[PDB]
Amino acid sequence: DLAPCPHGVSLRFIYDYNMEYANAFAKKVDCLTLLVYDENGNYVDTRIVTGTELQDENYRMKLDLKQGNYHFVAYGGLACNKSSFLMKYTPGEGTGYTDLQVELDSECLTNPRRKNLHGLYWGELTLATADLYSEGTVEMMKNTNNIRVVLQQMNGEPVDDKKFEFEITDDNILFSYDNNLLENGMVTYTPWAQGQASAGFTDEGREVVVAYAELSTSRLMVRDWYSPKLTVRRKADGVEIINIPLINYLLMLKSDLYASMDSQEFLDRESEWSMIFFLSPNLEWIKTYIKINDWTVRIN
Ligand SMILES: [Mg+2]
Ligand SMILES: [Mg+2]
Repeated sequence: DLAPCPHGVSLRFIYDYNMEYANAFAKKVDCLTLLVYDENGNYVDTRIVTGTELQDENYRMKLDLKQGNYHFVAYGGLACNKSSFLMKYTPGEGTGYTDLQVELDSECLTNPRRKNLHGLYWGELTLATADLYSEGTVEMMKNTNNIRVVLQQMNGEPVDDKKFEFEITDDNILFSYDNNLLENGMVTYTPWAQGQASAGFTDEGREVVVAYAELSTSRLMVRDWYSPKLTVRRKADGVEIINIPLINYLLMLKSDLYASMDSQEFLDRESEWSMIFFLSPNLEWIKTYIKINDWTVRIN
């Protein structure tokens, strides 16, 4: 032979932090950024994977490393050209584990062709190396969300989407190294898709036509420094018919169906949201019952 035994790690990347409690990494993460830090948190290396090998569930990242204990950080949706977020380093400050920040590219808030955000995934792992590579799994979570807002008349008469403006105000486009949100100033999300949809027919054979808006946002978190808002405004008179604390309303679904689940876990595991608001003939919101993810929730 020539050399001593190969040494390092062999990493598996999974995304099972969803409501199905099942790995969807192969079908959801198309680009991977893997960062290597030493035991003290100092930068060592970066590995970027954008190929078809990510669709293989048997995929492992073999890393030849000097004997030691390492901390690995994985990002999904940062590497390919479709990406909505950027790695951010503070000029003058280091490149270590605790110096990394990820921010949304501000052009995604306004460019209609970029409003529907590319999935952002994150996970980390501390793992010591071994002869013939130690095995470790980087368990990842999804940071982006899709919220479909529906306006439906209680009597079944149509709702014209063009009569309304839909917004989500939040302060959630800057992430620290530990994937927590950093206060960076309020942003306004507007719909990437808006129109009308069918909700079936009335007993009089009349089609029920609803208004919808799809909004794509960054991480939904319970925190004491920001209360994200969902706002629905009538264009003609500027009246805000809906103005609610979005996170509180979603957690009314958790309290009903997933009472033992952690609030943050629920906000992270679920990434596909839908909310139906019922309107009176004057197009005012009937503040009694709504639908969250097809489940009827009492507000008061
Ligand atoms: Mg990608
Ligand atoms: Mg989520």
